[PDB]
Amino acid sequence: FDDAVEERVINEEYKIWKKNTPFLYDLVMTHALEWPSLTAQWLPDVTRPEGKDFSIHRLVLGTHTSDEQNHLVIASVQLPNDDAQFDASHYDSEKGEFGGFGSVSGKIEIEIKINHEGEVNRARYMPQNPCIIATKTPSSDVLVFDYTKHPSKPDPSGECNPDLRLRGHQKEGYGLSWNPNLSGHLLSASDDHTICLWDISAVPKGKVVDAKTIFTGHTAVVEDVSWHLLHESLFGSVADDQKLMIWDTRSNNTSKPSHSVDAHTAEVNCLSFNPYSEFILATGSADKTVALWDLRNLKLKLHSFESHKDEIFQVQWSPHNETILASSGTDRRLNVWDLSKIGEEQSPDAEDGPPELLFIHGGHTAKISDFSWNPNEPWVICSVSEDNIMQVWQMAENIYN
Repeated sequence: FDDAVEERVINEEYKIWKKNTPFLYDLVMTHALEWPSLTAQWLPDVTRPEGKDFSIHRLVLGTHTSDEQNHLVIASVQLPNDDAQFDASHYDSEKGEFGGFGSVSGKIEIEIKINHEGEVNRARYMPQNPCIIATKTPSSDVLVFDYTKHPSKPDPSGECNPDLRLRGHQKEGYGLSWNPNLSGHLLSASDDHTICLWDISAVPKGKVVDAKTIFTGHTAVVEDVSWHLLHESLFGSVADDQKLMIWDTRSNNTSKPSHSVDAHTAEVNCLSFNPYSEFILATGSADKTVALWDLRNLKLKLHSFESHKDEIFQVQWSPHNETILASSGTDRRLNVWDLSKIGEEQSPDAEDGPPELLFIHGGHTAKISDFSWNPNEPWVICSVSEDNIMQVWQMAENIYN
């Protein structure tokens, strides 16, 4: 009855959102996936076909089906060039400006499906070799696939043939981070209260690899883990114990972190290190806030970003803009924040949120599971929801510029 009453309100608000998209966006593409993806990550490569008004980008996706046909998925996405005529095809519209037919929108196509054992909790590519993808599986195993050592047609036998099997966990999780400074150093967060580290740099890629180190500082489900982008020894973890922990791999004590902070009034689901500001990171929580942190003084939260109406599961810094970050979760909203606007006055403009809230994306009518900033096209985001919708979108230049 409350899922029934919510559903009708959602539809009210979605109709109004579709109304306003030309005003709020420079790009909106919607694609219904065969199955919901729990995960999204842009691959770093773009190809710009010599003669065309679009470039080809790729996404790491996964499936979430309770049948036995789960796939790790690579999809292609055509996006307009910086040099290209702005028209109605940017809003999934083939209407000509002067009647008749205008232009086709960019295409979204499945390039590769690889048999996967259970749903794909999360999938991340290795920075030093984006052909290598790690996955979180319900089994508690982390799987590694080189997607170039597999057919693009999935094996009809239904067998999963991962290039490596990473042991060390007793339960599933979501958190997964590759060390961008030490090739093949992988962290994983688990419902078993532990963080596993593997070094696959030496191993020949179908054997089983045991965890090099297991970190036991948390007393509850570890939700997320992330390496520092500059300091090869430093990583953060967040957990259902409401703690942000900062770890140093040089320490011999794997039971106690370098720093432990009481970060939130509920579970901490996600963290992200600022790729331009080496002291700065953000955490997202079931307390419906994003917290801003300074590694130099973790006693004191710098800021609390408030506007979400439900649990936050993902937070990600803009790869292009040091003041820009985004968050998503169970309220079916993706908020874009500008920390440069903190403390500004506004024209009660002030009625509909704090000044550091740059943009609310209301495109999704189901819970958002994951999202990825396009690293090659500023302000493009891919977001995926539990209903199977994938959206590739870009707020209007006038909103940021």
